[PDB]
Amino acid sequence: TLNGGITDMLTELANFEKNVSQAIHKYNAYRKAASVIAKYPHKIKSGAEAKKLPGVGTKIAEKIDEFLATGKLRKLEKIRQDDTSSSINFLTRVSGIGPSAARKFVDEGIKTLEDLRKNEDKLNHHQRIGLKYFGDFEKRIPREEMLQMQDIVLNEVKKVDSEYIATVCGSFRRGAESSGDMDVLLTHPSFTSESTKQPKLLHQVVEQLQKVHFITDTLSKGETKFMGVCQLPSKNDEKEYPHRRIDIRLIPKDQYYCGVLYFTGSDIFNKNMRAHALEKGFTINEYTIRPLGVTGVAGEPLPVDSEKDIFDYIQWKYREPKDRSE
DNA sequence: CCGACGACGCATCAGC
DNA sequence: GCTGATGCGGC
DNA sequence: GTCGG
Ligand SMILES: [Cl-]
Ligand SMILES: [Cl-]
Ligand SMILES: [Cl-]
Ligand SMILES: [Mg+2]
Ligand SMILES: [Mg+2]
Ligand code: NA
Ligand code: NA
Ligand code: NA
Repeated sequence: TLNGGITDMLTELANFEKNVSQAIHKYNAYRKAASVIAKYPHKIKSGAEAKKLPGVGTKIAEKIDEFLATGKLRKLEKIRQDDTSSSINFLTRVSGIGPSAARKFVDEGIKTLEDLRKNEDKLNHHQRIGLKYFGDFEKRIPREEMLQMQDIVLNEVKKVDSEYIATVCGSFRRGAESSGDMDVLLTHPSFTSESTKQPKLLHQVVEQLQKVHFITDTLSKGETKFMGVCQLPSKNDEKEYPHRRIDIRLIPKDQYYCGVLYFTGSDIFNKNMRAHALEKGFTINEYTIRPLGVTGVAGEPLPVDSEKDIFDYIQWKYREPKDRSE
């Protein structure tokens, strides 16, 4: 955290642009600059030094100079004092409330946590669950609890069908000492890119986890993606664990490596790697890597038998998951 | 200067 | 009911 | 907001 003041300032600017300005490219620009600075191994002494990094331009260089001279950014100081901006930013912290819903609520006079509770009827299902667990979802998950959660999910999946394979991805797979949520990649031999030989493959797993009272709520659920809420069991007389967000993604079994690359992230790492793929003439999603033709149209999927195969196609040296936390 | 900026699943809505 | 656009979320 | 061409 050599440059934690700068990266915090850039992250706050990113959030302002996404949530208030609804300027998604500015949001991504600030996040990229924050990420490149976060891994820079020197204490930054000037904006000129920072501008040498890719994704830091003139405007962020000037802001870094102001921050270094004064410890503050007047632009952020004024945003912080604006009631409407501060309220919009706050409401987007609820899962299911984005920039559009947050501005609409603020325009209707709903701008605090009590305001939301009072106006529960104006919320959709996802937003209602996000409000119910607002406090819990703000908490990080210690890796020791992530290991307990992994044990439950893998064993309950095994009880449904021994041929499922469940892999915990996200920051957990990158080795993080704490996680914001639990990301589970799921495969089953009956679901490939060639055919689906069993229905309800994801449903059966979700239902088993609900039956043992691990999954407590559902935010959204389809044939291949579940987004919901779970909770570790606690012992007699012990305070309950916080409720936690859980995502489960069923991926065709023959596309596991593209899937686990996607679901390991980080999100900024994925954006950087997919952008590099484009520059190299490929496109990467969670299923395939495909070459681009002269017209720019994606061709047929290329053979992939490891995460490293994907790095090799785009001429990147392999990066272990722990070195992908951008 | 200017186009491009990763890719996509699920919920919700408009329009038919 | 469907299709397509949009919001929000995931990494 | 940044950048490659
Ligand atoms: Cl500040
Ligand atoms: Cl694959
Ligand atoms: Cl595909
Ligand atoms: Mg996660
Ligand atoms: Mg995340
Ligand atoms: Na730069
Ligand atoms: Na939100
Ligand atoms: Na997640």
